[PDB]
Amino acid sequence: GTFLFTSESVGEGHPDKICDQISDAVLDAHLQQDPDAKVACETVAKTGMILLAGEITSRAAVDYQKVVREAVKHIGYDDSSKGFDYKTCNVLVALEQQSPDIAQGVHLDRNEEDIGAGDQGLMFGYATDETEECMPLTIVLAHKLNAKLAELRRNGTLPWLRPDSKTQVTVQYMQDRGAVLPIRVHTIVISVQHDEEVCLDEMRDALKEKVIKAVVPAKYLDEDTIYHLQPSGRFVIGGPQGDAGLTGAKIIVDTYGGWGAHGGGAFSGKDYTKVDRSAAYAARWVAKSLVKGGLCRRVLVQVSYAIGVSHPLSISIFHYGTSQKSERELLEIVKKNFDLRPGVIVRDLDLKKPIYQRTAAYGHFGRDSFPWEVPKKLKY
Amino acid sequence: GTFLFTSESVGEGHPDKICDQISDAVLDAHLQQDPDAKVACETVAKTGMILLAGEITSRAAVDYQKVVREAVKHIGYDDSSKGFDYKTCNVLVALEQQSPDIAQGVHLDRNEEDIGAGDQGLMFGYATDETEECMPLTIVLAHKLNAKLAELRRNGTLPWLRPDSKTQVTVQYMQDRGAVLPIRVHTIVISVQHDEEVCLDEMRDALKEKVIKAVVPAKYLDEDTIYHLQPSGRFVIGGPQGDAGLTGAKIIVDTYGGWGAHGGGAFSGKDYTKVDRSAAYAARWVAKSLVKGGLCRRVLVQVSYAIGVSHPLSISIFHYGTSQKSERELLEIVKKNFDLRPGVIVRDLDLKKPIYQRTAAYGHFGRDSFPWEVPKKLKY
Amino acid sequence: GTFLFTSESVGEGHPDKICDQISDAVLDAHLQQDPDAKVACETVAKTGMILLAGEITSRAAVDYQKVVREAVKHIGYDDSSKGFDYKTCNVLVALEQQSPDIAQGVHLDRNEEDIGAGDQGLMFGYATDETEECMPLTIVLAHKLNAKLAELRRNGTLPWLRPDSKTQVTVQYMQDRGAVLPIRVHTIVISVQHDEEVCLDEMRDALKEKVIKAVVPAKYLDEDTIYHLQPSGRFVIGGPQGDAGLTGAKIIVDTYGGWGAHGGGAFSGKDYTKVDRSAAYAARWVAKSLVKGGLCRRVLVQVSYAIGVSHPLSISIFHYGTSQKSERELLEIVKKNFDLRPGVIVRDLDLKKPIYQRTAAYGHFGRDSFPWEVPKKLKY
Amino acid sequence: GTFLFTSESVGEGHPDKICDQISDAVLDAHLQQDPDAKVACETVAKTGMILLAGEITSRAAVDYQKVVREAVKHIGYDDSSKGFDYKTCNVLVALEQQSPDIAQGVHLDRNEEDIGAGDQGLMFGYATDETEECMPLTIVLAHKLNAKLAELRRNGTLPWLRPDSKTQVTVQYMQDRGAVLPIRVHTIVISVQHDEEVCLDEMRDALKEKVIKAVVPAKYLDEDTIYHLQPSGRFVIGGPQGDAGLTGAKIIVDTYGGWGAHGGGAFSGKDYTKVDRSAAYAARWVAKSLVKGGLCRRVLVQVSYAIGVSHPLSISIFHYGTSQKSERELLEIVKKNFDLRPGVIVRDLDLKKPIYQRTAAYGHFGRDSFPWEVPKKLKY
Ligand SMILES: Nc1ncnc2c1ncn2[C@@H]1O[C@H](CO)[C@@H](O)[C@H]1O
Ligand SMILES: Nc1ncnc2c1ncn2[C@@H]1O[C@H](CO)[C@@H](O)[C@H]1O
Ligand SMILES: Nc1ncnc2c1ncn2[C@@H]1O[C@H](CO)[C@@H](O)[C@H]1O
Ligand SMILES: Nc1ncnc2c1ncn2[C@@H]1O[C@H](CO)[C@@H](O)[C@H]1O
Ligand SMILES: [K+]
Ligand SMILES: [K+]
Ligand SMILES: [K+]
Ligand SMILES: [K+]
Ligand SMILES: [Mg+2]
Ligand SMILES: [Mg+2]
Ligand SMILES: [Mg+2]
Ligand SMILES: [Mg+2]
Ligand SMILES: [Mg+2]
Ligand SMILES: [Mg+2]
Ligand SMILES: [Mg+2]
Ligand SMILES: [Mg+2]
Repeated sequence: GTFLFTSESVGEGHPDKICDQISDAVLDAHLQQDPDAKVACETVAKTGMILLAGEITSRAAVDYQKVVREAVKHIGYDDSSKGFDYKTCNVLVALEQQSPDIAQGVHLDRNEEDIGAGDQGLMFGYATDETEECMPLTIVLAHKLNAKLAELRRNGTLPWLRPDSKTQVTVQYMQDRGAVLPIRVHTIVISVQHDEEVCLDEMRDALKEKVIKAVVPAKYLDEDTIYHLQPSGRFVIGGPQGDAGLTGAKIIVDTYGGWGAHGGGAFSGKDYTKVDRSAAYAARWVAKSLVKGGLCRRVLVQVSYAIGVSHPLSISIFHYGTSQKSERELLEIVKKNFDLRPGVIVRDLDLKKPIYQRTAAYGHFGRDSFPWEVPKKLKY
Repeated sequence: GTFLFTSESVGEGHPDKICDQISDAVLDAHLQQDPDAKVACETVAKTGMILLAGEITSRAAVDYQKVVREAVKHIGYDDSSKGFDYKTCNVLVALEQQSPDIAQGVHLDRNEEDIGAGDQGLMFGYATDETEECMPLTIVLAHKLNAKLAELRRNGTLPWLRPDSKTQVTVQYMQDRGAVLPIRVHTIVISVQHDEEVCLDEMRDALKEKVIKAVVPAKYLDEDTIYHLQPSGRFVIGGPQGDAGLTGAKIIVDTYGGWGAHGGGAFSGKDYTKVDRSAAYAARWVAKSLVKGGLCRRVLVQVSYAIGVSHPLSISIFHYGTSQKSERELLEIVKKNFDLRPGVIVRDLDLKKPIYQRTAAYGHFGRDSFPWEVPKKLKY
Repeated sequence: GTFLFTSESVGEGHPDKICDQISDAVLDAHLQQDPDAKVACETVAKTGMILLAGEITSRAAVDYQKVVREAVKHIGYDDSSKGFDYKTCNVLVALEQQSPDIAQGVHLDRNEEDIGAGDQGLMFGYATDETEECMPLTIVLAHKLNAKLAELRRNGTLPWLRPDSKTQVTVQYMQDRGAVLPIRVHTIVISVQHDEEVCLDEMRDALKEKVIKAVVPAKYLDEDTIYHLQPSGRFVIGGPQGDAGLTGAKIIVDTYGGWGAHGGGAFSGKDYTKVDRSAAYAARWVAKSLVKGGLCRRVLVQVSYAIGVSHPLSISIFHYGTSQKSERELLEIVKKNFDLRPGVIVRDLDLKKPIYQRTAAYGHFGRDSFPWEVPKKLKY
Repeated sequence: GTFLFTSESVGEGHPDKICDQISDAVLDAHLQQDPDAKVACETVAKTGMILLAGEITSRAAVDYQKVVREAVKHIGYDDSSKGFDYKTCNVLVALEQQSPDIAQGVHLDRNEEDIGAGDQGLMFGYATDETEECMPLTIVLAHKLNAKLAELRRNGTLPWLRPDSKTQVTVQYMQDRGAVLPIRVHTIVISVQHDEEVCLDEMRDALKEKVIKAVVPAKYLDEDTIYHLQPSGRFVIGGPQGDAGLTGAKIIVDTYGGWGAHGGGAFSGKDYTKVDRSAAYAARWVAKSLVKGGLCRRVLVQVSYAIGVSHPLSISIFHYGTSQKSERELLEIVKKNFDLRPGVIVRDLDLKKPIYQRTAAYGHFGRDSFPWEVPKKLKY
């Protein structure tokens, strides 16, 4: 009656995550001066290069060189010895205004509450009572392992560490009436970029004793836990030099780690009129509100939109059998309590605030009491 | 006892799909001369620009200008009036060899069968008996609507059509003992790029009569079906001019349309040593083999890997209650019948063959009897 | 006692000249809002691509997409059939602020009159009484042949013409006491981009009858004049698709066509603190003032600078024996009448005015009564 | 009876010279495998970026990443502390085949001796007996000052030096019957990039004692010589980070330092069919042959071409009055002794040999006994 499930996470210096952070740094910079900026900023990273590509219509005056370079500095890529340096990399910009055809279809001449969805699409929200963060344990652990790497790099404990890292956690679970109950960590993978001087045994020892043991509750570890620590044997070349980065290339890391579902919409570099972002945030908020309200233990919420249309086209609720209420009753509760138009979500979740760079590593969900992580008290 | 579910698809000229097709055109070109080419080719598209970024180690001599431009020609972007032209766009290349640290960790000096996974990661396979293609109806319909658009453009029936299109289908379902049974199409969205001369009513009439009616079985349509046809009102600007494209930005379109799950791994531009591609293909093959073998009606398969390690770290099977066999029994059957090392999958699925461009629109699954769509006869 | 001399010119759509015009369009846009903008804008052109590279510190808010695209529209590249289209090309920007090390060395905290030269360098000015424009006949004719091409393209007389063109004129001269006296046109070359429909004989006939005969005074043409008209035989591919363009790649076309001398400094995309521009303009002004003042018939002026130093390091005057005054006397006259500090030249020549795009085809000298073409009355 | 004249030179790490060296490295790499490669490679450099733009048709298999990066390594940009690093910069490639319209006009189906000029244009050759190298003293000194900088950097004498440098020398001359006779160095400018630790007085002292005194014969220096050493006061930011680089942006540095004349044709990145290179080299060879043959002391040679035509359109010889022979007699001698078709020059000067990178700093003329610097014995 047990099953395995695996999730992964990446660190701040993973090339895809560099792009997500830069795109959201660019978005925040616009929003700081123009709360109504229309932003759709993709970032591409390869050896020595940050390229911004996409569409921005805004009143803000933004110094892209500064914004990009400060983001890469925060990540820690500050010397050619590390494979990338904010001081001396190439920053190229291919940014145009938003298509006027889109603008006229979505928001021009509309009352804010009634703005159309910025695109079509489908979005899911998920919550699970298995952790206090209402998130899968597999992904929560994976994220914390990367955060611990960054901490130890930054505080000088493990000065051989670089910014690019990946982690993966397999948990063995049992189920109870459709809820899931973690039993033990089955397998942990950690790969992290490193300097030329440190040997593999020192790294593997440090990853076990200073990272894994510092993060994973000991009740979940036993003698049969499998560790794959620096399994490649060598990871000196890293960041964009080792592997190309794109914005929106970590959508599963950003969300639920393989649990629930995903509609395909990336978050980073988009203002609230992009329902890929605002409706996914709202959907998480719905799902979390249902669980923390005691109406279910686990729940998946789907919504979907058409470009130019303000109201969702479909809402669906799946409770995995973890409620005494029917799924149709939960749907009636959601419909009574939430207004999932983007022009209303923006007010409920304060989505014109320039806090997006903070979302762009370690997952958008399950941390920091962002507005979509504060449950709505439900009337029913 | 009914529920709604929504999936989307995009056409060949959607800017993300242009990138996926180009990346796979580049991969095929390498594989045509060097079956063992190591390829990790991302493509970025914006107004007038195709950029290739990533890592390729190969013996092939490839003319990137020709390969890229022929792919964009096939898609149909051949004049500045359409917003993009293969004859005159910019093709920029930022391609390096594969990192030697990766190469030494994964494949150098290894027997082919025992090559390590090209990366860590998690991958799901899904199959459902609701259609002959073993795919969700929502996504199958969405894909066929885009294919019909392309057909009508190409044959000159609707010469006002351009290549960039999106579709979305919401089906109303009932469930039966964990299987799903489609009842009716609830909502259809179609947005498609068009010329400056055609009016909106002509387009909406054509989308209803020549596209939707030609594709959706009439038993699924009724008087309450909701149509959102060119809901933006105007879509003259399109392709990379309207919206930036990236490779791997359509991973849900490429797979199961929101059903099942996704581990986050994009397919296009990667050779078989990238388990994001090979293991996802194998997982689909497993799932399809279970359903077509009559062991379940619906099934989700997870596998996961570590870089440099040949065997999967975890396998999990979820049958939604649609089998008399336990999930653990299905897992024992999968373990008996499949070898999910990448160096074995490559032989079973013939993944050195240059057929990848064909996968890169209209979904990787549910069509054309690709090798991963031919069920394995199971011993148990 | 005769000699041949050859000069060339290029048209507005020659890829190097596209870059010069774009760089000066960018400069003008800055100067329109911030008269003290520091601008060093290089432009690179290839198939489908305009890249801006360089350094700009300015208070202006400039829409590079608009500025670039409007410049390419003015040139006439507006359809993929012509090989380039302002509507749909890629505009990439790699622009940073001026180096603070340069800024502190040249202008920060300085009184305007005493700003240092923006760089080291040498610059020449030249004037010759052989034409009313005080320019060599060879280059004046070459420029007018390109201007006539553009006129006939624009007015629809020769609608098969495209924007990319080159011309070259060889004149046979005699000398008189160091002045030069044109006798006849020896050879004319014209190459111009064209459509796919027009045949070579129609083009060659039109180039002779509608272009050459319309431009070159008939006294200079005879039966032995050699014509090389579309000598390549085919010129359908042109503009940046046929040949890469760079700013500052037409410095001889921009100046004296091989006569006099050149110190190596390009003009386009630079504000007045760049002495490559301001001192060359001043030097032309000196040379023209000497000739129109009747102090010589032909004259070459050299000046040179060091970065951060306001006054020139060297001034030299060479009159080819065409004055009764010694060269040292002409030098004393120049020193009495001109102040060749950049912070003074800017006032004399009004070099903060946004008129630079107009300079960037058909030569910077010998036309339009620009301020450096209005002779200073000399005191001596 | 004296006059001043100024020339400049730049060092190997000047951003324009980086581009010239890279373009010629790319050319050499092609020529190493395919002696008939058609190459027209421009290079653009800015912070963190090397872009190759242009046209190459060749049978060679060239690894642009290696070729570019090895060239930047040779120059000395190997750490982010220096502002640029060959290990980690971005190398972008926008290279297409040669235009088929050009190819058919110039060389396809032609006997090699009779290939047409690769373009129209004018080119000058110059030689002067004032130095053993037959070059102006002003430019020879400027080049040697940069070479001494590189030597002292490379051998560790002045380890605070970086690769980017500029120099400028003003010589006071007298004339003798049209020959020029250097008397003294009037002014020297040196600007060189440096580390953050060295103070200005140490630099200025070293530039005087270790560079200028090591290079300039003491007979040319006196107490009135003016020195402008690090005149900006600070030059820590340098290379492509301080200033954009382009190929062909140092054409006066590459040739005669302001003496003689220039037709506008850049050398680097072009195979011999580009007469900008081959005919300029031949013209230098003619001029040097005239002087070393004792037919004049100083001489300027002009030639010019039309695209597709093998023979020059015009030849002109100007001896400044430094011969007893008339200019027309020298012209008859040149015509008797030289064949200035590009398909013949290639044989005389061995221009398919991959030695071009060596030409791309410190001037193309006056050094190393390149074939165009070995005088032809003249028959007359
Ligand atoms: N040598 C290596 N060993 C393990 N992981 C690596 C290595 N190089 C890169 N990676 C990580 O895996 C991803 C894909 O190659 C990169 O973004 C990086 O985070
Ligand atoms: N004006 C429009 N109306 C509807 N869809 C559009 C429009 N412009 C672009 N799109 C589609 O939506 C996506 C996101 O803007 C694009 O890739 C494109 O396919
Ligand atoms: N086929 C051709 N015939 C003549 N001139 C050309 C041709 N193609 C390009 N050119 C011109 O010559 C230059 C160098 O190839 C280009 O900028 C262009 O102006
Ligand atoms: N701070 C400086 N001082 C002097 N010369 C410089 C400085 N920065 C750059 N340069 C040189 O002058 C050129 C133009 O700015 C550059 O290529 C570089 O060689
Ligand atoms: K990648
Ligand atoms: K996008
Ligand atoms: K060129
Ligand atoms: K520059
Ligand atoms: Mg990735
Ligand atoms: Mg989407
Ligand atoms: Mg997209
Ligand atoms: Mg992955
Ligand atoms: Mg040119
Ligand atoms: Mg200069
Ligand atoms: Mg320069
Ligand atoms: Mg030329």
